Formats: sequence, structure tokens, C-alpha cells
Amino acid sequence: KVFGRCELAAAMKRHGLDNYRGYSLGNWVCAAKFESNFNTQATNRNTDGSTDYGILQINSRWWCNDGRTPGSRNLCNIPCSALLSSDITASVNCAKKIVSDGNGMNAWVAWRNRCKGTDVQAWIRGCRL
Ligand SMILES: [Cl-]
Ligand code: NA
Repeated sequence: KVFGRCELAAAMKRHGLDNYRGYSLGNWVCAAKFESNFNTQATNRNTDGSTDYGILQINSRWWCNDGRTPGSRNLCNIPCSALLSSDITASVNCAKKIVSDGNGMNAWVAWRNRCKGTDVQAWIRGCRL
């Protein structure tokens, strides 16, 4: 599923991400924009052989099991494929656990490089929430 901007903002708000750990909704939408272009089916391979999955590009090195990342953790305890569903629930729950592990949203490179310190509220302007 390729979300519309406001559509994803609303699905995200409903799943408890607005102001989660102090990160306003614009942050999550901005990160999703640049991690996945709002596409739940996005996958990207990393140099170390781990893979990033879904709307928020969650890494199999630590967070999900994909059966092809030797020595990795499965800290969200899910198959990585569940992160590709059109239902963003699993991606959201895993993201909450990530954002809470000490480093906040800096875990997302694209957030760090393209969202942090910008006007993220712009990402939810116009939306009915
Ligand atoms: Cl933080
Ligand atoms: Na893993």
C-alpha cells in the first residue's frame, strides 16, 4: 500500500504516535516519507547483509526475523514480513520500541538527515486529524 500523506498521519495518530516519547506527528510522517516514500512494501538491503523493511524501514539486524541475517536479534519478535502489510500496526508497535531504546528517532538516518531540525508540522498541514 502506498499511503497518502494525510491518510498515513491519521493512521499514525490512531496508533498512538502523536507526541510518542515527545515526537510530534510531523516527525513520524516526515521519516516515513523519506524512508519509504509512504510505501509499506519498501525493502532495502544493507552492506552487512541485513535488510530494511516497510514504511519505516526497520532493520533485520536488530528488530525482526527474516531468516537470512546470521547473528541478528529479533527484538520486536516478529517476522520482518509482517512489517510489509498494508496494516501499519506491527510497524508502529516495533517503532515505539525502537524510539524508546535511548537514541530516539536518531535510529532513522533519513529522519536525522532530512527531518530533524526542520518544520515537521508542515508534513501534517491541511490534514483532518
Ligand atoms: Cl528523544
Ligand atoms: Na533479525
